[PDB]
Amino acid sequence: HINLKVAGQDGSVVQFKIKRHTPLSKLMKAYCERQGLSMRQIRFRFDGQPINETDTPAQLEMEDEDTIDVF
Amino acid sequence: HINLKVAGQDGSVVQFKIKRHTPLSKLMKAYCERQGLSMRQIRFRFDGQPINETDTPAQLEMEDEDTIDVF
Amino acid sequence: HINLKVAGQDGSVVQFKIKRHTPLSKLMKAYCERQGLSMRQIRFRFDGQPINETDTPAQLEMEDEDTIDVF
Amino acid sequence: HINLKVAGQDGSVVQFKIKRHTPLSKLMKAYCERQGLSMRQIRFRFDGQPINETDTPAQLEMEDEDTIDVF
Repeated sequence: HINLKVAGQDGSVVQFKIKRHTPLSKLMKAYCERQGLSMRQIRFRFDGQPINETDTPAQLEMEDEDTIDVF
Repeated sequence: HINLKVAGQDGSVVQFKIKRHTPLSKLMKAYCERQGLSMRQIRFRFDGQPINETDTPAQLEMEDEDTIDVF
Repeated sequence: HINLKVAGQDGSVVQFKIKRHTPLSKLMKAYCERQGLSMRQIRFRFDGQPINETDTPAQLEMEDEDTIDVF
Repeated sequence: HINLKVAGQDGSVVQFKIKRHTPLSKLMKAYCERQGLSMRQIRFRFDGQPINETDTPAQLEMEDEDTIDVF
């Protein structure tokens, strides 16, 4: 796995573990579930790019300890 | 203290601090409390071994930044 | 940003990111929000000192990976 | 004080002065009062984030001549 941080605009940083070729939708759904949030209300970006349902960390060239931003 | 990660099957990683000779039941109860989960519904393992109420990190030979798995 | 840990007496460690000259009240309010807790019920300390509304990490001489204690 | 602009979707830009640790609710109420508008009908955002009653310009990392958006 690689470790990723999910950072909210409030400064919250939540941690996930994901394999490099696993879709990030696994993480996004988990984050929504754990944070009591809805995919209706939030969106995720990496390095300014929206993350789509089938994007994987490897396709987005993410590395251990990288941060995904939530808006 | 040593720092331990508690990893869910959804990829969530939550962090705890615990002293080496303190029972891990301290951590398990805290995790359930913070995650809104019940000891009825989940169980914790380290390196494939179930964690019992009085097991300590030292008895289970845990080290800083080790991961406990939740199922 | 610098990364700060917020540690509860139950051993929970939650992570925040904050800029050095931004008031820590940003973090305290976020922690309360994310943890479902109230500023009525809890207080935050760093190195034994209460944290006030306008105190910044730089004024309190905090560094990356320092811990704020909640009581 | 810092100077802030409040921009409507019609392109109107109205100016306020506020101290960095004063809640922005001071400004929001003033804007509603001066513009003949109601907090029922409008909401304020900064950099895509909703502004809450006790948020201060310092907590939201606002600077002189920044713009708050009204919707």
